[PDB]
Amino acid sequence: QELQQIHQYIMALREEYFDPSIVGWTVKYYELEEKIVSLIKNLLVALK
Repeated sequence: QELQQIHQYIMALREEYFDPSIVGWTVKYYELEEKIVSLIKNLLVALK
């Protein structure tokens, strides 16, 4: 469960203190981050 909190914290920083040139370019990065977070969470679930 803590992985989602960490992922949300990381994603929010991209906009909290920065103003990226175009917003649409951030969402692709967020999707890739979600891919990786899903991988890690899948491993964690499989352990049990």
